[PDB]
Amino acid sequence: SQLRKAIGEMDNQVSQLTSELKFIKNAVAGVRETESKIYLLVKEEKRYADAQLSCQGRGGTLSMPKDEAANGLMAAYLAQAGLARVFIGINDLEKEGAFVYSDHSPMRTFNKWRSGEPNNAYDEEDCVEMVASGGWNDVACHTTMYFMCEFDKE
Amino acid sequence: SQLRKAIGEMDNQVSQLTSELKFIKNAVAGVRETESKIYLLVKEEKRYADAQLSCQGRGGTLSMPKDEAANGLMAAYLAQAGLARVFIGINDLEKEGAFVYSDHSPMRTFNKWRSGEPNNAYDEEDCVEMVASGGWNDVACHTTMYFMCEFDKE
Amino acid sequence: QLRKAIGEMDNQVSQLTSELKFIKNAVAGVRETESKIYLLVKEEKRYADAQLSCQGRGGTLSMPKDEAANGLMAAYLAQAGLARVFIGINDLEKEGAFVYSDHSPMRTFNKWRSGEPNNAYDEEDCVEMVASGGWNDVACHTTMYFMCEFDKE
Ligand SMILES: [Ca+2]
Ligand SMILES: [Ca+2]
Ligand SMILES: [Ca+2]
Ligand SMILES: [Ca+2]
Ligand SMILES: [Ca+2]
Ligand SMILES: [Ca+2]
Ligand SMILES: [Ca+2]
Ligand SMILES: [Ca+2]
Ligand SMILES: [Ca+2]
Ligand SMILES: [Cl-]
Repeated sequence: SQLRKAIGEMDNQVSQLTSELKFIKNAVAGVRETESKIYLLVKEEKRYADAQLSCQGRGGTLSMPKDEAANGLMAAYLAQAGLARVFIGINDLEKEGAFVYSDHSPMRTFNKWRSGEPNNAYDEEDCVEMVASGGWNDVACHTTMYFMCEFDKE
Repeated sequence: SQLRKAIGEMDNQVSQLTSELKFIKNAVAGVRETESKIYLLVKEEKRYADAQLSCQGRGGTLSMPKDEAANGLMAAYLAQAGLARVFIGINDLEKEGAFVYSDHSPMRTFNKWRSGEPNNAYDEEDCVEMVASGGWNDVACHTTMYFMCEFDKE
Repeated sequence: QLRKAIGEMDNQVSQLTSELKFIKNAVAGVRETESKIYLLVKEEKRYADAQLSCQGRGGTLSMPKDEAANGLMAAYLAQAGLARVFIGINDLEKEGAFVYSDHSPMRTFNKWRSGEPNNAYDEEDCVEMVASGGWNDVACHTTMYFMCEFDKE
């Protein structure tokens, strides 16, 4: 009816917001999302401690590739941005050789360590980076680089 | 019934956009918001004149802490972002010692001047910075640093 | 009662539109005409990679086909403090015959800088825009920032 004219504009209005929001989310912010989690590449060079705080400030933590799918998405995300490396949510700060995720959940069978890694170079590497290939590498926590945050859609 | 379905689907859609828009504002853009104002930290080093112009171009002005609540929000904002200092919307450009806000409104009883400030060091300091503590300090206007914009929701 | 609910839904939608407007303009710093949206991507890439990146977001390298579009892009560049960016013009497949990223032919309107295009050393088949807004042909293997254009359709 006559309200449908006003309402009909609203179907278009709501539809328009959906399209533009998609644009902002994808084309502008360049964010990645699965069915349960959202991933965000933050292009600010920080050390591991500051990177984790930044992720927590946004309501998440450093990305935690616990399976093949998550790691692959993160790798593709890295590739398209033309980045060589980012911090991720893996470390062995609390006990050398004993790696855990940022949520303190234990490391498991799945991993993407590059050959020879983790090697704890110079006995000063307790944090983990992901390279464009998707592989993992332990590095010094005082190292400065970009990082990626993970958000649970809960 | 189909009309009830379409309406219910549009309702979920509107709810989804509300949630996604909220995520972008907080997790991605990292903006701070009260009931009347929005605050945006711009991480581009500029001089005071350019900072104000940039804020005006976005439809706002350099932040104006006119009460303790606003100053506290801005201070926490700086802290969480890991910044040491930012330009804010306070100056005494037109008359030495006569400080005004970016909207040309006069300085009042409330202030957060650090001890000894404003001191007009070397008679060359007519702009104002906020440090991580929340305190104010006058500095040279040709100084380059990050800045914070304020937007009126009406 | 139904008209009240409709009006209430209108306020919610208008509010969402307003907040979306704020993010798009005040934060992202995107530029927009009545038909197109422009986005400055600050990642140094070569022309082929820049174009691929633009299509990956659902658009293409900017195509200033009139004075208004070209002026907007220039102001965008000025505001971003950039000296140069890749844009959607080239003569890769045929020398001297420049086309836009949509394969549309070159026309009367242009913003070539004085003396351009010169095809310097026979290795310049792509186009950059400088801060003034002028165009200059350059080598496609050059690496620089670029600007993407999106159709509101
Ligand atoms: Ca160690
Ligand atoms: Ca170690
Ligand atoms: Ca290593
Ligand atoms: Ca003075
Ligand atoms: Ca002074
Ligand atoms: Ca001072
Ligand atoms: Ca050629
Ligand atoms: Ca040529
Ligand atoms: Ca040339
Ligand atoms: Cl370390």
